[PDB]
Amino acid sequence: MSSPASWNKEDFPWSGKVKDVLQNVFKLQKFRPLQLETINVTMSGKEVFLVMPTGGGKSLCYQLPALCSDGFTLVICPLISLMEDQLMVLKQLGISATMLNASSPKEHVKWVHAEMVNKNSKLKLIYVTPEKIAKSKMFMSRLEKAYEARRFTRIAVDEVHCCSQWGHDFRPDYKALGILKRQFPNASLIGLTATATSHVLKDAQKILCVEKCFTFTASFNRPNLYYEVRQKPSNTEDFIEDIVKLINGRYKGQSGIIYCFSQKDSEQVTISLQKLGIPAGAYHANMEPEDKTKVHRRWAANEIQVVVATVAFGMGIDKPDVRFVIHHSMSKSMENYYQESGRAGRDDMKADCILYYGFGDIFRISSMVVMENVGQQKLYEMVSYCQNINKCRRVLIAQHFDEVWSPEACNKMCDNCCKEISFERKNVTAYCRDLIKILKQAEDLNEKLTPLKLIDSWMGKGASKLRVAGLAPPTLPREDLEKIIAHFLIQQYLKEDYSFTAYATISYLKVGPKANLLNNEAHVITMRVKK
Amino acid sequence: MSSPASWNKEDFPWSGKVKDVLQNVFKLQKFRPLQLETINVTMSGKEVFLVMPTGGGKSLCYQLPALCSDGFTLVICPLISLMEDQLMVLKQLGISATMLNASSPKEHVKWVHAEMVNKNSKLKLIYVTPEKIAKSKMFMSRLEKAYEARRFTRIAVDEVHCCSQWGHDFRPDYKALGILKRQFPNASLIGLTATATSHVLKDAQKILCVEKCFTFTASFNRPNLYYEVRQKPSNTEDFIEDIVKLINGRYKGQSGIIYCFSQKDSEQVTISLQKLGIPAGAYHANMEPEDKTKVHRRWAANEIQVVVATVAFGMGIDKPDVRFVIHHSMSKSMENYYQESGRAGRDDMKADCILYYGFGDIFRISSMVVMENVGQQKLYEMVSYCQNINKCRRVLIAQHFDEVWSPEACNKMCDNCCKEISFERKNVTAYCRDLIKILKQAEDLNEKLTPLKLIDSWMGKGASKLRVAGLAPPTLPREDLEKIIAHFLIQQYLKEDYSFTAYATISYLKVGPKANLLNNEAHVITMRVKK
DNA sequence: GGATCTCGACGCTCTCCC
DNA sequence: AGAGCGTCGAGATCC
Ligand SMILES: Nc1ncnc2c1ncn2[C@@H]1O[C@H](COP(=O)(O)OP(=O)(O)O)[C@@H](O)[C@H]1O
Ligand SMILES: Nc1ncnc2c1ncn2[C@@H]1O[C@H](COP(=O)(O)OP(=O)(O)O)[C@@H](O)[C@H]1O
Ligand SMILES: [K+]
Ligand SMILES: [K+]
Ligand SMILES: [K+]
Ligand SMILES: [K+]
Ligand SMILES: [K+]
Ligand SMILES: [K+]
Ligand SMILES: [K+]
Ligand SMILES: [Mg+2]
Ligand SMILES: [Mg+2]
Ligand SMILES: [Zn+2]
Ligand SMILES: [Zn+2]
Repeated sequence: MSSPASWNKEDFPWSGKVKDVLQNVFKLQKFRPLQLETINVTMSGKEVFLVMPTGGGKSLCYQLPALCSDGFTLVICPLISLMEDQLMVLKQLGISATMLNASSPKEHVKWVHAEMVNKNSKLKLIYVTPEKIAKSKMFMSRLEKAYEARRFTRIAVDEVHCCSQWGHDFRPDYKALGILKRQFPNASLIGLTATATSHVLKDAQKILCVEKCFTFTASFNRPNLYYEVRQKPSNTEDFIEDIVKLINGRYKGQSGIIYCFSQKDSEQVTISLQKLGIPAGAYHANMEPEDKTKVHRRWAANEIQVVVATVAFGMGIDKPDVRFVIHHSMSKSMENYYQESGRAGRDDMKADCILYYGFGDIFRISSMVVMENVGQQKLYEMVSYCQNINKCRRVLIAQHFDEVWSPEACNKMCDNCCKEISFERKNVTAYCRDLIKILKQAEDLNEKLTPLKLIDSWMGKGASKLRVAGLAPPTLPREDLEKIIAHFLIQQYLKEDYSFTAYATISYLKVGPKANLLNNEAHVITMRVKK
Repeated sequence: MSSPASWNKEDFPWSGKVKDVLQNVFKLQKFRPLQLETINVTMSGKEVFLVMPTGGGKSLCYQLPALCSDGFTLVICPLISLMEDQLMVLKQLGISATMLNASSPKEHVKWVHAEMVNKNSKLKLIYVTPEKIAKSKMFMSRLEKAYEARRFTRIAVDEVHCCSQWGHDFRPDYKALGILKRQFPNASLIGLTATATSHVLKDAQKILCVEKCFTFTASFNRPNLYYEVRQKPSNTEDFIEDIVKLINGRYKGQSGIIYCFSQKDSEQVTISLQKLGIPAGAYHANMEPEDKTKVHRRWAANEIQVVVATVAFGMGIDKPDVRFVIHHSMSKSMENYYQESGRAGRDDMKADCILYYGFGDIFRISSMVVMENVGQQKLYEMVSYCQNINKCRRVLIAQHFDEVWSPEACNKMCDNCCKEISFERKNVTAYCRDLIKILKQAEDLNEKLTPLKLIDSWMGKGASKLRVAGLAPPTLPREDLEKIIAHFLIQQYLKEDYSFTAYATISYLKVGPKANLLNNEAHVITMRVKK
């Protein structure tokens, strides 16, 4: 909500030191957007909140000032693997930093305690969990004693959106960080986040007891990324063959990421690509630091070409020259797909974001997110993105980023913008009636229909007992019928029915709520068909 | 082959009449190469043999002299279809000509007989079968009467290669044709042919008793023709879709020819092209004269865009502005492909020769040509042409016309010459060992394998009984495997085994004779692939 | 008559998250 | 336990 352009100077007393720590210590060349302004706000002793996408370079905005200020910097991070992620790079660069989780032994805990009060303990960044602030009586004590000794000067809050309710990813410990700025007022506070709306940001400002605060948000639009949606072949081996052909065609030798829904799927793709001559490796977030360094250094040294990652996992893979991100299966939500695909083309040059749309993936993910009360809705948003053939994909993604998406032209940088066929709207009402006929007949016979059984009964296949008498199967291929059934699902003419078995959660199809709209013979249902 | 440059007039006693008949009677502008010289040797009262490709314009070389001399010219034609074709061309032009076969009615025979001795008879060309000469005494008597009356002066023997028992199909009746030059020595004889085969050319000089005569042959190389080979999709509808796409992309509005292997194939192809918006028309040599005129007037007036014909013996389509000849299936032989594709670009301008190579076409045609003792070898030459991706197609075709093909540079007039692909010899011996393992096991389980069954067992598909225990299916697509199997068949590492059923001939695959060449470890089977 | 493609019925496999 | 997949037998179509 603030204008960072006024802070994009280098004439501050600290700008020389900042530039060198960036070039000779951090081994970087020039600042990414909003980094210099955020750093300049922090070095001036003011609080600042930075909203910036994952993989953008948010961490530097507090790591570099910690090396330009005196003493140490406290970093509130909620999860331990994420900490170790930062710590690896931190003292791989030669920056003495440390960690405090619940499970650290007494040796290290007392060493850290003595180092906070030490005068040239070379330590510059202490990462701690919010429980260490909320539920540790005297961690606060020597925090205050280091403050009085001018050693405690900066606070960095990761995932600041976790402070506010009417928000998601709420960690309750985040209430108690309001003590920090209350007890440490001269210490400058910086909060960083990638998923935050201003309505939540202001609540977090109130919660942290930071009223006057700058708010910089980055342009989430990445014009160098090309968004594309491709059909997912039902055969897994044909799918891997198509992936290998695409990689060898467009991205021969270029580094890339392949996102899979499951860990089994990612291991699966790693070995399959390896057998077909594409050097690949797997990466896991709940990983040992060392094998993280292993997969990372094999990727950087181009020893392997493609990194196979899991959806809610990646969280630390960071390569500037990622030329393509292939989604082996669609993501749980549109925001998740944005943050996942966006890790590509961090060098601001052209990169491709390919997504493979599979009919069965819809119901796998739907069956997986049943416990999330909004999982199905966000998944249907993703499915509607995959089904859309006319709108520019950048606009579709922008629909979920109203506050952080600059209204910029796509410049023919997505498959729909380049697709030079205009479309026409087919009346699909007959197909909906036929599907409802099938579903009601299966309901009468006490039979539950999986999407596959519904499709087969529609095509005159599957169990003869489940077929409606005299229903002529449509003249369209399986894929088109799948898109039609998906469309009916989104418009809620059909609805999902989850059944919980001892082994897994199965998703059947049932007549939807809006189906009664068909009682109107004048009711028309329209779809947009390729030419 | 004689030197025709000395016969390149314009100063002969008949050159005025020749030019007048060419421009005012035949409505032509300029002589095609070797037309002038041949007509001149004929008008000087000498015998001549003309070798010119199908569609070159050979008929004029005997039609024009008959219109400059007095009386009529006898034309020996083996088949009735070519007779009706020439009768069309002559009757439209207002040139009175007639034909007399065994199946001609009584009064028509009487009419021709009375017309021969008639002095004021407007008849200029009498087409007859060699049986009319061999097995008709009354016809020979009328020929004698006309010869002595100075009305019969010229003899034209079409498809003269039929005299020889070495050329393409030999007619026994043609053996008797040697009586003509024996009974009418002052009558000038011209023999026409498209298959040069100079052994055959010395023959039927022997048979016709014309051994001392001029023999002109044309340059078979057509530099304006671009030779290309494309892949035939296994699905027939994708096949027709590709044909429509090619025509609408490259050849909007241009006249074209589509050669099909089977009659029903050509019919189907017309109907499917019409359904897709390409005005098409079918043509068969054994057609009524009226509908042949129908199809030709629809083609000339651009009322139909493409003409689909089956590869029979007797395709007189003969249109000057044929911009593309697409072979829906490969041809039985290389010479056949040349003669068929050569109908393109008769105006000496650029024209395309598209060839659709299908794996199953090999075995249709091999099953069809089992009685021709050399049919399989020539079909394999065709297959070797289709498989070749490096050598210039012009050189490959010219290898079969060594005496009549001038060694001229292609100048990027074929698909392989224009592509700038570097090539690499891949070792494929392991694939041959695997295939031989499969076929040998199928012999062990005492079963015969069709090409489809062998390729399926190679890919781990089809009947489990026919699968090799430990054979891993190759990582290449099915079509690449079709390419490998075709290469092994051509090189005789595999062989065909025909089985005769009550309604068709099946083609199975068995271990080939050269397979034993693998006893040596140093034996390598290389295949040239893109790099 | 045999290959080739469908249908259908029976046995078998597997059970998708971070 | 249920859904889905692979495999084989029986029927239909074609030459
Ligand atoms: N100014 C910059 N120039 C070049 N690379 C940068 C810059 N800032 C950050 N990076 C790189 O981006 C990668 C990911 O940044 P990170 O700090 O993880 O951002 P976030 O915390 O938003 O995920 C890091 O490996 C870092 O080396
Ligand atoms: N000199 C020429 N100029 C223009 N067209 C010609 C010439 N000679 C022949 N043609 C045309 O070529 C077509 C086919 O020739 P044709 O006599 O059938 O040769 P062939 O007997 O070798 O098939 C004829 O329709 C004719 O009109
Ligand atoms: K300022
Ligand atoms: K692209
Ligand atoms: K061309
Ligand atoms: K040549
Ligand atoms: K095949
Ligand atoms: K066959
Ligand atoms: K079926
Ligand atoms: Mg981040
Ligand atoms: Mg001819
Ligand atoms: Zn766009
Ligand atoms: Zn060439």
